[PDB]
Amino acid sequence: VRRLETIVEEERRVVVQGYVFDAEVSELKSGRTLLTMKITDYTNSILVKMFSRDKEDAELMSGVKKGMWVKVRGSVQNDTFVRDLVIIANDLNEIAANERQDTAPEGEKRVELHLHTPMSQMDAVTSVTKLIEQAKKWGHPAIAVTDHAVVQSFPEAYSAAKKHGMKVIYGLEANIVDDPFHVTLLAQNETGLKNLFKLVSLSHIQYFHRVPRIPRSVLVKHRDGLLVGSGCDKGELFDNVEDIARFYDFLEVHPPDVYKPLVKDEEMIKNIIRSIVALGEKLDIPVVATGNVHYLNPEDKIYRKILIHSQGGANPLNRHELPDVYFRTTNEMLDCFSFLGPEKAKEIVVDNTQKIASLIGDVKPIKDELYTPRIEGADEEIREMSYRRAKEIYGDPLPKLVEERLEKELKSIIGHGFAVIYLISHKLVKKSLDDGYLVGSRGSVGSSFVATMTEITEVNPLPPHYVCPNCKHSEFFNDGSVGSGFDLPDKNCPRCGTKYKKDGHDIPFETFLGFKGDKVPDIDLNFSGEYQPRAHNYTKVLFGEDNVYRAGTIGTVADKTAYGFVKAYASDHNLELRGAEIDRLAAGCTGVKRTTGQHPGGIIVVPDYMEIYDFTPIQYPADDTSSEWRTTHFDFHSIHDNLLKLDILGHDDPTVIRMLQDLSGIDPKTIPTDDPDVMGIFSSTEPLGVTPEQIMCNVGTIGIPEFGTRFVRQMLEETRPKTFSELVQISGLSHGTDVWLGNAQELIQNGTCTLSEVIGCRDDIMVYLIYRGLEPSLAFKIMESVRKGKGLTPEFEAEMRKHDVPEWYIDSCKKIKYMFPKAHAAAYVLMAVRIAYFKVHHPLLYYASYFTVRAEDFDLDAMIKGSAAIRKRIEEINAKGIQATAKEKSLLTVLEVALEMCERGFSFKNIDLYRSQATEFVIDGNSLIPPFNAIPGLGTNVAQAIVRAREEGEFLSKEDLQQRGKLSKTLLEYLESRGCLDSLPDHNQLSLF
DNA sequence: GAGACGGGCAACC
DNA sequence: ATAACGGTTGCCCGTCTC
Ligand SMILES: Nc1nc2c(ncn2[C@H]2C[C@H](O)[C@@H](COP(=O)(O)OP(=O)(O)OP(=O)(O)O)O2)c(=O)[nH]1
Ligand SMILES: [Mn+2]
Ligand SMILES: [Mn+2]
Ligand SMILES: [Mn+2]
Ligand SMILES: [Zn+2]
Repeated sequence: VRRLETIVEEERRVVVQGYVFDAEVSELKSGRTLLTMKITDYTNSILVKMFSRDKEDAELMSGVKKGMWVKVRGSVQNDTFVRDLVIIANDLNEIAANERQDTAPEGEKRVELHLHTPMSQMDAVTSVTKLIEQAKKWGHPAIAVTDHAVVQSFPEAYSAAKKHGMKVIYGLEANIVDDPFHVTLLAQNETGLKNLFKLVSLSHIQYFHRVPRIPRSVLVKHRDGLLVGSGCDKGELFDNVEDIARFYDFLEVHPPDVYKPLVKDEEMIKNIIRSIVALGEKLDIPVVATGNVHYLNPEDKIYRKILIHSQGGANPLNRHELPDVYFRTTNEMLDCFSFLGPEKAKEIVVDNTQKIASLIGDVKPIKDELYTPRIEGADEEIREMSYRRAKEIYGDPLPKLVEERLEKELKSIIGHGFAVIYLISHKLVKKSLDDGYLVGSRGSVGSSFVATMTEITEVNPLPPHYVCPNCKHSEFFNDGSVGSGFDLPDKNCPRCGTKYKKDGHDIPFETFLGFKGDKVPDIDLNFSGEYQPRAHNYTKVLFGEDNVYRAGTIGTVADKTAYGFVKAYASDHNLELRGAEIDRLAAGCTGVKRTTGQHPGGIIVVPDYMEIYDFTPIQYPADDTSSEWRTTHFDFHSIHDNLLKLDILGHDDPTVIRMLQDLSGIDPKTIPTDDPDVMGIFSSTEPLGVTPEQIMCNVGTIGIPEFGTRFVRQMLEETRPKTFSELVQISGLSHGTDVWLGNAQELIQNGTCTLSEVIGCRDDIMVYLIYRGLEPSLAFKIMESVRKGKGLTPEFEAEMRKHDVPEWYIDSCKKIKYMFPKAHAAAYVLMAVRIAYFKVHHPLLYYASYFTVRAEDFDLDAMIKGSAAIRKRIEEINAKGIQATAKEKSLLTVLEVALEMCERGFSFKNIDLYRSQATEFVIDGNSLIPPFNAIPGLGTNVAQAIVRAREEGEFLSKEDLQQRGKLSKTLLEYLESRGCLDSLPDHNQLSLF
């Protein structure tokens, strides 16, 4: 039975063992089945192949799963396609994992009080879940989490705690300075927990030096509910007579192996530990044998070695070798300390360890309920705001329909505590417009007519209808025959004679708040990217400085980074590893925390009767002490259910269409949603006056948000939508894995249902299930499950069958990995059609706005040369297929629209010293003049400088241009070589003040 | 050795 | 071409320059 690291050449016959971390099965022309596994025994890894000799073995083959352990007998061969050695197995048997066992008697078990999770930045490696589970298996009555300077594992620890019925001790290894050493803080109770959240806050904010730290006095102020331990060899006392020590509730000692970095010798460690045993007995302080865990098993050590190594000589823990700091069993812990004799061993490994655990109560680090803000007037204001606005549109008294929608909507929004955020959202939007920036609608608030009446969304969710902007007469349609009011033919009010308005997308309110009202949604707004910061800052003014926080993110190592680390470590160490072994080393590094950052726009709101520390510590993103905002230490996900979020997001749509308006004078609200020439671009190139061959595309949506994509254009080719609601159906199925491909598309092509019967937004699932007779709350629960790609539970299936839901519909729900709410789809389409209006009727305005706002990757020389030059660049990139770099893909996207622009008759001029702007493509006759910042290397800063300079006074020489325009040599040549500078002398033979 | 700039990556909607 | 979810903010780190 051979260890994998000893498999080095081709060989007729080996027996080998390992954890299978990947396994796929496939059929061969012959009818034979092939099993392809990757296994590791943790000394190395290897790919295993097996060829079935009968259908019995073939299906057994399908039973081999990730997580099994397997013994394989077979031959070692060079596989020339996979480019590695590989086992061809003739024999396979599942075996027990037979893992490290904890052999001490029940109730006589150890407790781990000093332990690191992957949240100890780049420093520990085994998830807190695995660790907690291992503890349960071993029978430990408790386990502590004590990450460096942070508590970012608390949320996962709690979950695992509840799942596994394990008692977790919520801790912190902190940096203390005297007014820089390690102490262990264990929280006994909620007072202690809150103090931890406070400490981690102050250490990251008021007291961050090069590292978060806590002055000892600040610790004392916040000590209540904490037990304090002396911790590592980087601890205060280990680093040396007695007063220092009496400061602690328990005294830490690590297995001698842990201290092996060396002090003078190995005998000194053994004595020092004794000097600490002596100290603790003398002072009646419990002495505890803690392990300083950084990973589960002894061999998991390599993953840590790889991470740390990635940080260069800029770490100085690469100086010496790394200690064995895996999770030690109670019996093996006794062994490490046998040298103190059997009574002390048992005292400090178990009795005291258990005793400390027993001084710890049952703490819940994350709350169960939602805390909702209060601001006087809010409930009442939202009520009057919406009844008044509705009445002025729909008349007094209101139509029954409208009236019932308000009554039902308001009692829910108010009762579940959402009126405040509706109102704040209204104010955010209103300030943005006053400030000159329109706002794009988004997300599920559009399901709410109250949201519509409060101008928090442009989406009107009522059934399709006509309303008169004059006399205000209505006509609604519930036949369900009409998809959205936007599809209606223009029509005049059969009363006052005046031209009808059309609206209503028939969206159920419950997509937003559900039925119990026990879901916690947010409100999503698309502010322009230019403006987003300002909307953020306005919430400080509205709620008060200390009642909002930007959601913080935790940046972990994912696949691409892990592979990078592993390869570089291989390279540096002169290892040639098999593919399979690179994979598994990579997989061992993922999940480890690397940085912190900022949620892309969510502001978390603290009710005035609570405080942030009831929920999470706070800090600076990436520890930037100059940052304008403080972030939550926990991410939004961890506290999703406790506090409302305002998704104040950034987006190009609002900026693009704002510029389209500032350039044309046209009010985008007056743009028609059934202009045949505009809607034609969603299925043809006719409206654009160009040939498909001319622009390398069969439909007219190049550059249109969402619809200009290659995947989506193809969908459009085969679905040919003309209608607003048909476009809405496409929006829905063009977003999310397994919605269209291998699902809806197959269903239409099969004949099993029509394009309009396929599941195209999460709302349709709910509405259909209600129709089919299921209980609305359950129909809602099922909708929410599938749109998060959680599939269906056995109960859901049973309820569905019981009510005659066809087997294809059930199966289609199980596939969907993600899905829009209709209100998002309608918002986005509305925006897409407005822009389209410009693409058709004001082409050059459309392109100026495109290249100014959306584009960041250019081939200017190609673009200037024109059609043929662009086409050639495009073909160069097409040739690389899916092996194109993101950057090539970003480029391709913009070139596609450039070529279209040229074909439509327009063109690009060279950079122009006196007409080029800083960041905006300007219109000149039938051309765009590119801005300075389009030049590779020339960022926004210089661009603006060049413009500022020339406004101060013309350039008098290439040299004058160079100095006052702050241009590097390289960029000066860029302009030079293109003839931009020909009209100027190199330098001036005179200069005056 | 400080600061602009862009690529590559991760988180999130 | 194949298969294909689209679009946004933000952080780190290497490169090039003055
Ligand atoms: N294309 C795409 N769009 C997304 C994705 N996730 C979210 N969005 C867009 C569509 C969503 O309606 C909106 C996301 O906002 P949220 O995360 O707040 O979800 P939503 O509002 O749909 O549900 P909620 O009522 O808040 O639970 O932004 C995604 O994975 N792909
Ligand atoms: Mn330490
Ligand atoms: Mn430690
Ligand atoms: Mn939302
Ligand atoms: Zn009328």
